[PDB]
Formats: sequence, C-alpha cells, structure tokens
Amino acid sequence: MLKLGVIGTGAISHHFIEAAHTSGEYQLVAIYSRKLETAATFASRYQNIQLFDQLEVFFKSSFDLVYIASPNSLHFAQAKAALSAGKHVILEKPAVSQPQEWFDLIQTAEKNNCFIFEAARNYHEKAFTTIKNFLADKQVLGADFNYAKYSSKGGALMDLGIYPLYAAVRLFGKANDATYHAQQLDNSIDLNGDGILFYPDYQVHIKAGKNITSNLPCEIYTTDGTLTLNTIEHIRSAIFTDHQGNQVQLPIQQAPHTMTEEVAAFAHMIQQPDLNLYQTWLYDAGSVHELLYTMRQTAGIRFEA
Amino acid sequence: MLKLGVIGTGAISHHFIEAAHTSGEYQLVAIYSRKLETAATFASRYQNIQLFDQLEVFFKSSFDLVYIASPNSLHFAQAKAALSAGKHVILEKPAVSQPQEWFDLIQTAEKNNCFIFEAARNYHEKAFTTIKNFLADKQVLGADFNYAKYSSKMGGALMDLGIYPLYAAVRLFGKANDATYHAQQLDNSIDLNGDGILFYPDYQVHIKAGKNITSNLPCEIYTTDGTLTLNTIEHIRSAIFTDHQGNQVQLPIQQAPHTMTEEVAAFAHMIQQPDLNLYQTWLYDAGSVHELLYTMRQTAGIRFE
Repeated sequence: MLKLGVIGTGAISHHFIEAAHTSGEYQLVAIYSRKLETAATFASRYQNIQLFDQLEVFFKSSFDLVYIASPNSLHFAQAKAALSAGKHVILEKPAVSQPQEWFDLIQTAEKNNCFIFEAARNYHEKAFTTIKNFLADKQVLGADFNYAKYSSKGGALMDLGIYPLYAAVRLFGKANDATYHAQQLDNSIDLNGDGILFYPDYQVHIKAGKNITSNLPCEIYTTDGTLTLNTIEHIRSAIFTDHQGNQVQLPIQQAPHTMTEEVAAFAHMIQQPDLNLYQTWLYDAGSVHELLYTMRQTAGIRFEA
Repeated sequence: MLKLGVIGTGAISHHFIEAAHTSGEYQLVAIYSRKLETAATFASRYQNIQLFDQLEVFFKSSFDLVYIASPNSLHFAQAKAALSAGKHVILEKPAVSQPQEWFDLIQTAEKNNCFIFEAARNYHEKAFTTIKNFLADKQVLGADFNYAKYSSKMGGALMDLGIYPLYAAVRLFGKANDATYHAQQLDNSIDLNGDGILFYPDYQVHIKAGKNITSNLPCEIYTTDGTLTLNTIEHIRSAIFTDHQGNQVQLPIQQAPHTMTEEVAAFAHMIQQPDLNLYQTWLYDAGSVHELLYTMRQTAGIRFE
C-alpha cells in the first residue's frame, strides 16, 4: 500500500488526504513546509507523520508518491525535484504555469521511470465515460460549459476555468484554436471571463468566475437535441432531451467525495499500469495547458515573469 | 382607433395583428404584397381590407401607421417611403441591416412628422422596468443572456434571435463600449449560432444566439451581492434574486397574455399621447442595438448579399 508525502498545507491537501485514506490505497507518511511549525499544525490530526523543513531531506525519505498542492509557481521546480528523486508525483490545481513545463516534467518523469498525474478530479469521473459513450452516436453541434463561484471573498481561468476546459477536452479532445476575454484586476489577473473553443464543426463557450456565482447547467447540443449536465465537475445529473421533448436520464452516480474517482485512478495506475491510458492522461493534460496558455494570451493575463 | 397598413404576409403579421386587435387601439385597414394573390390569401379572416400590389398607391392611401414585416433587406426602403409619405412605421424583426439606415430613417422621420419604431417586443415588457428598478442600487458584475431555439427544417441567428438578448442588455445597462461575436457559419456566411460578449466599462455580458440548437439556460445578472435569475429575456416569466448567503427574493413579474401586448400598448399610447424624451430613448436604444449587430457581424464575417 501506497506511502504518501504531502506538500501544501492549505485545506485542499486535507481534502486530498481524507479521500486517499478512504480508498484504503494510501497512507500519509510525510509533510513538508518551509516552516516546521506550519507542518506540525497541519499534521496534528494524523499520526506517524514525519515533518520536514528542507526539500531535499524530504525527497531522500522513503515514500512512493508525493502530492503537491503548493502555490502554482512552485509546482514545476518541486515536481522536477520529486521525479529526480524517484517519487511519483501528483500535481494539484493547474499542474503548471505554462505548456513547456508539463513537457519537461514528462521527460523528467520518463527518464526517472515514475508517473506524473494532474489531479484533474472531474476528468476521472465515471460520468464522463458515460456521457462520452452517449455522444459517440450523436452529432455534436455546440456546447456551453461554466464554473463560476464566488470565492472567499491564480485567476478565474487557471483556478476554475480549467474544469470546463478539462471537460471539453475529455469529451471532444483538443480544440483547434481558442479565445478568452476577462475582467481583470490591475495586476492583469482575471476575476471572471468568457472563452470559446473552436472545433471544426462547432464551438464550445467556457465561462469562468470567482467574483460571481453562476448556477447555469452545462449543455451539449446534438443534431437531435440537448444533453443537460447539472455541472461539469462532481457531476450529478445527465438528462438528454430531443427536439420533441422525449427525455433520457443517463446512469450518473456521483461519488461520495469530489476526489474519490481520481484517487482510485492514480492508485490503480501505479499498481496495475495501463501505459496507453497513461499517454492519454499526459496527452490531455498537455492540451488543457496549451489552451490555458493561449487563452491567457488573448486575454492579456501575464504572471510575474 | 389607429388605422393600420401591413407590408408582410408571414404568420408574424398575423400574430402582430391579433395583438393589435386584442388591444382595441388598432384597426387594420390595408395590405401590401408584390403579388395581389399573396395579399388576399392573407385577408380572409378579417373583413373589409384593401389590397395593393403598388407600393406608392399603398402609401398614398388613408391610414396612420404601417406595420412592416417584409424580409429584412426591404425594411429600409419600405420604411423610408412610408415616412416620406407621412405614415408612422413599426419595423419588425431587425429594423435595418446597418446603423446608418436607422439614423437616416430617424432623419426622414423628424422631417415628415412621424414616429418610426422597431418592434422590439421584449424591450417594452413591464418586467424590464421591474428589473432595472431592482438593480438600480446594486452593482452589476456581468450577465449571460441567451436565445437559442431549434427552428424549422428543411437572416442568421444573431439577427433573428440574438437581437433579443442584445435588446435585453441595451435596456438594462445601455450602449456598450465594444462587442465581438463568433459564429458557426453556412457557406453564404449566415450564422446557425454564435457566442459574443458585450464589453461594458466595469463588466461584460455573454450573448448566446442559435437556430439549429436549443438552449434552456436561464439568464443571469451578477451583482456584488448575488445573482439575479431570469427564466428568459423575452416574454419573461420570473426573475429571482439570490444572495451569497442563499437568501432568495422574488421580483413581481407578470408575463403578458400575448408576447406583443406590451409593445402594441406602448406604440398606440405613444402616438395618441406623445412623450418625446421617451421616444428619443426608443430611437437611441435601437441605434445602440444595431450598432452592436453591425459590429458583431463584422467580427464574425457575416456578410449580406
């Protein structure tokens, strides 16, 4: 059973650990933080846990797999070290700051014979395969995908818009081109925006937001009607309705936790590895980052650097 | 009563007339077509109506206002003659195909002592007033307006339906600073559907329009304190405001019997009881709406013959 290091002492790491313990395929063994006393309070609720305040000491320790949920700009350097040290890596949020970074990581992963996963929770939902199947014999004409919730209270594209993007990519694959126009702070970071993914026969609208809340359903239009998903993350209900008002519920069963499904996937992959499927995860994560990068560019969203 | 002439032989001219009759402020008295055969196969339900194949012998006739619902491309030339002949005009669908034609119709209007109106049915709903009043002390952060219905099979989505959400936005909110639209296009360049964004100083509105796809998404307005949800922006049935705490508020919306009840009462009442600052707010807004239509087509490459 899988021995886990954690970086990132934010709430989300707790949600990851919670989920990883519940699947019975993980044991948390180690936490790192620049200050030991932060790691200590993070660890108080768990037991048999090594605390670390030096990254190299941390990586020389023996656990198989490190979960990284630090601030985005640290992800690349830390993954790189993690894989160079023989740990599989799982990267939260937006795995990386830009496309090439994903690909250096992949090389680094390959060379060192380990896995690198993006913790894209919605991408591993059973629901997608179900939806994906259902649309194999339709002709898709369009789609509208949103994820916009008022936070407390980076940028909306990178933190939330990535969910719609992963869903579009999950169904659909890479779009040919994309655009994004955002409301921006002075620093150029986006509070909310509307994007479009251009596909040869259709386009998909993406809405992202953090200073606003949308409760809009997500829709896929087909020549014979509209598939309606209550959301595109932790998906709960897919009902298709034809131009005549006949309806089909799809068999959707939401996991008990938003990370149940990706957490089983990462574990099943290390233990019973299907490598073609691994290629597809790398592949898709690559497309998502490509589009994030394109869209930030059309929107004028630069980070420090 | 107001004597009424009707270029246009489609069922929209029927629906228009039912409303103007239910109102008890109109008497329909004259019907123009190229083909007389088309102009009496239209009359048989309501008695005592004359027929003109001659455009000038039509206008040289006795009636106060004409309701023009020809195909779009004729609207400008027919309204202009209507006006030069001293008749008040209600242009249907989209009023014009370019902004300059509107500004010219106004100049022609003022010169002949006549009103010209676009028949923007949603723009005259009592709903919008209720909404604007409720928004007047909030601060708006965006909106997502849509009108996509699967039509008849077997011009463009923006012009035939997108004009409604454009009108909803102009009515709350006013003239935008800029706009963009992108469409799935037929080869003649006419749009089956599209998404655009209206750019305001402090915020953006997403506009979805389509005729080969069906959307059932509600319409949202975002404020700093929550989300206002309208079932649609046309023949609106319910606006509900919900704050970030989950607390809910119902605006008292009263859907009219007929979808064109409100505009018809507006146009009758405006003529028999003139209110010129109001009129100039009608003129002004049509001009904003068409400036956007025009901007939007050009970004999308929707060129007419």
